[PDB]
Amino acid sequence: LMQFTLPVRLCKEIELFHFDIGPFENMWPGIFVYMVHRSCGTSCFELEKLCRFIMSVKKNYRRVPYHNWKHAVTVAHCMYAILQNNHTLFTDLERKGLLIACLCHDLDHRGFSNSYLQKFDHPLAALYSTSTMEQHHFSQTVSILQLEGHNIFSTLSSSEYEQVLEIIRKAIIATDLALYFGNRKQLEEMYQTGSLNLNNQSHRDRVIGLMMTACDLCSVTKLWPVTKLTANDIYAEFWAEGDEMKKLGIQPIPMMDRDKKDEVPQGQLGFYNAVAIPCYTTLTQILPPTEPLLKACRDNLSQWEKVIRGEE
Ligand SMILES: CN1NCC(C(=O)N2CCC2)=C1C(=O)NCCc1nc(-c2ccccc2)nn1C
Ligand SMILES: [Mg+2]
Ligand SMILES: [Zn+2]
Repeated sequence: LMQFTLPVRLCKEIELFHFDIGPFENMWPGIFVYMVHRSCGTSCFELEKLCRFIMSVKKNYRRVPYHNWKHAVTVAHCMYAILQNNHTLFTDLERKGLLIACLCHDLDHRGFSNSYLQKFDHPLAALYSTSTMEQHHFSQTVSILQLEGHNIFSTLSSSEYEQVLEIIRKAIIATDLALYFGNRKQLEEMYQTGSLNLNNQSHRDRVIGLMMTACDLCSVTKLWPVTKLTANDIYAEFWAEGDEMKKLGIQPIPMMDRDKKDEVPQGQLGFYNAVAIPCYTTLTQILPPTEPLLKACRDNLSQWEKVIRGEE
């Protein structure tokens, strides 16, 4: 009979797509449990097992500027908002799996791209030739699920358990942005030719994949000061990777070169036009109640255009 309850401002604003989880790290576990209880049920998980899983998940995120515990909870919250605005579209197992997938999707991230691991010749690049970090994040999720007292799915049948772990594997792999372009083109063609079918499992997979991209990129759907300050954390990682590329004797791409800071605003416009806007446009076509994400992304594109015009 033990609910989590949040203060009034958080209780109202957590329901909105643009919610920022705030700088009080100690409230993030409670925020997550709150979201599971409302999006899944107070019966989905044994509270003591869920609490122990969340805290081991936190321990296995590193102290990097962007790909950290705050990012994990932020991406889970965007998924909560999508699930709560599309009540009847998702199965019981999907509601269970997807918040967990989001919390776990960047486990043990080091702040480097798949490219850098391949050029450094990191051991993970030999074990997983494509989607290198994302296969590692899924591997870290299964490890934590198998620690004593951490199996939050213990009440599922053997076949349901296999199905949830397959939802999580696919959802985590889909956060490889290299895979996003092709997934979105197929979804665009399917929706427009009217072949899109939510009883087709391979179609559900693609739609859940696009949801993962949308949640993963959700800093672009926040209030402008959140968007702008999150971008600083993103580039702090990229520029450290650029420095490490120069240490291997390789000129990084400009996105990762701190000498080319001046070009960030134009790089943001390219990213909004080539990745974010098309992501939230297709998502809105498939799931109309996600429209607020697209509207917020377009507002932030317009703020980056003001930056370029020297209006800020
Ligand atoms: C907001 N965001 N969410 C996620 C995300 C992203 O890529 N993730 C991969 C791991 C996180 C971004 C983001 O900002 N990406 C950079 C966009 C960009 N900057 C530049 C650039 C900058 C300066 C000089 C020259 C080029 N080019 N481009 C294309
Ligand atoms: Mg990732
Ligand atoms: Zn991520």
